[PDB]
Amino acid sequence: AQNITARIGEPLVLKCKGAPKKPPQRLEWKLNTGRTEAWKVLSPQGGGPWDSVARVLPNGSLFLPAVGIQDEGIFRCQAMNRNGKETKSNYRVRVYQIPGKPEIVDSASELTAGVPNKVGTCVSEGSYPAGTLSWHLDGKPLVPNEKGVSVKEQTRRHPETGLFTLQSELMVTPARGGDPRPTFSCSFSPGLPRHRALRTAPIQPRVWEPV
Amino acid sequence: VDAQNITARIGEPLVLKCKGAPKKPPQRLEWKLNTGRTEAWKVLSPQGGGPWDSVARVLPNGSLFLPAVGIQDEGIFRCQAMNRNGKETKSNYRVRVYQIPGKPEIVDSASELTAGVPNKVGTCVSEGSYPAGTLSWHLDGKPLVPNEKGVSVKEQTRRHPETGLFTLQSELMVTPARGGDPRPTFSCSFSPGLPRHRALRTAPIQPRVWEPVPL
DNA sequence: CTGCAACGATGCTACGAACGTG
DNA sequence: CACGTTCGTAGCATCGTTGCAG
Repeated sequence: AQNITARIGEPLVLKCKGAPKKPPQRLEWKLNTGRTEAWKVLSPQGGGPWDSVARVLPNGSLFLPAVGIQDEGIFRCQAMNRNGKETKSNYRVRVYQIPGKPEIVDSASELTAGVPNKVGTCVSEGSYPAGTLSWHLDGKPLVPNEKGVSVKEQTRRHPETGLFTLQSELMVTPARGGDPRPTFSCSFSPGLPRHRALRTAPIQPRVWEPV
Repeated sequence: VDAQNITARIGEPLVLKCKGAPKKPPQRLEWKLNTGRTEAWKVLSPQGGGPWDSVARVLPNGSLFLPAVGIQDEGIFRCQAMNRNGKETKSNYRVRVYQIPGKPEIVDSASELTAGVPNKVGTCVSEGSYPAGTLSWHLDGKPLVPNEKGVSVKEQTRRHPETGLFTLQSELMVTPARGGDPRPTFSCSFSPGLPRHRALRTAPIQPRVWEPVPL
């Protein structure tokens, strides 16, 4: 199966392989997507609510005016050149939606060495698939469980759209003697490596001194 | 024109981009196109709703969509969208199309022809070509130019009134120079307007050149 | 059995959109 | 607010493969 990808809201056109470009042709589009109760077979004329979702073109190609999470699925076209010539096209469909730029909330202006502080919560909105969130300090990324470094993360799918919202709250115990003017950022690393990662603006709180 | 050029094969779907438009509805944009089907200027909307919904329908993402092209679809296509706000963007498209005829055929081809005089060598025929395109003769693989040394071509173009397509015929006759190649090779080559594609050649003919009985 | 042709697949380049900077 | 740079996306071209005919 040939792997495929496109942006939600975008049109989609699947080429039927080995099939007459002009009608009438003998061919079958059978697919299973989030819009299907089972394998669904759409005909040359097609019919039903499916004409508003995915339709067969006079040239034998299947088409979707707007693709959505609901459409991730399997698409197979078994077609008849003339008779009995037969070739079968096979596609595997992943989709995606680029979320709004990441934001740190509840970020710290000041913080104190030797113990934990709330650095902030990096928050992404409107992503599919969900993807990952990471943090970095002055150019380099950070890992939990190492030298008092932890994370409280979560993911939530907006009911209407089906997209995702990821929260990541950063917390660290600053070494005493370190960088008093440190810069932190968060980055959204998408599930499908379609685009490069997106990074929040930095935060440069001031490390202060206990007694 | 500010119009960019687009060229498509007949029968295939085309999709035109609306520059700087909302990717999801609701969107404000309206297409304008004067072509074969449009009486003058047809304006199309994201809602569509006319008889054009089975022909030209604006997609949810703003682009213009044609299920399969046809000759009548040749013309200019423009869009006006508003990037909110109030940013506003344009598109100018010239769209032409084409069809490719079957491999040209030869007919009425001389069994053998004789020198020192004109001869009916035959006729090339190409059907289903668009735009019209042309038929060029080649002797041995080298061009044959009319008006020059007994070389003549009786030519026509017949447009199928229904398919709006072209049936082509080119009849070549030649006066061979006495004492020429006794087994010369003719071919015929159809060519279209742009490098929209390559050239199609007819299976050659290798007639026998017989000399005139002495007087 | 061999050659030629057509179709499909991949790679490349150019055009447009976005993002950041001054 | 504008200009300029970069990423992303889309189209054209190239090459290889498979099919078909001689």
